[PDB]
Amino acid sequence: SHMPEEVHHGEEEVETFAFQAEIAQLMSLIINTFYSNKEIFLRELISNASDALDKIRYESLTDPSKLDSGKELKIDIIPNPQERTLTLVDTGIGMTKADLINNLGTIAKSGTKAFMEALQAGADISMIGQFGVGFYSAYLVAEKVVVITKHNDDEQYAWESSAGGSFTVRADHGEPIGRGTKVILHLKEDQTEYLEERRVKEVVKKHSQFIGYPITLYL
Repeated sequence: SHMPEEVHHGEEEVETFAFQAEIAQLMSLIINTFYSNKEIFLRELISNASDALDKIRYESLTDPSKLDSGKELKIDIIPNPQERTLTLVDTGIGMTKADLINNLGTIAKSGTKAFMEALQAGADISMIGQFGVGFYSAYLVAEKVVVITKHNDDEQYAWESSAGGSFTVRADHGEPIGRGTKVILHLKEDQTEYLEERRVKEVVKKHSQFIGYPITLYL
């Protein structure tokens, strides 16, 4: 029966951070190059998911309660030709909001300057994993990457960038993943090749056959 007036909204519902110099410098190169062997994105993203699973396994051996949110350690590949998106879900340790921002937005600067300098010495984009910046190879076939993430010491937040030199961080109000990292790739229009059931099967068998975690394809 009274009149409401929101004096203060609180925390910003979308925080626009800016990549480091080298990081945004590489993301543009990865988008612009005409690299044919661009299937490594699935090797690097899966490999990075395996690293998140090793972490949640490590800390669980001294604390089983860290698996109260998720018992199984899996890697899911979810194609979606409708929204032209290929989702990659791993039930790893995930990231905190502070960790999510920093990992993808700052510390990549180290191996990024090294990877580009290596490219000046005749290195291949295939060798991007050796630098730990293998995540950004996902822009070989994507024009937009969205990362959903949940941790056992924070809430669920979303990471979004189209390599404009900046990325946005917002509290993800949607499907609860429980724990881990959910990398939603918005594929380029000419890269729906990796959205076909058959195509995904070979890349997993050709590259990431060293993974010690079950790779399920929901196609």
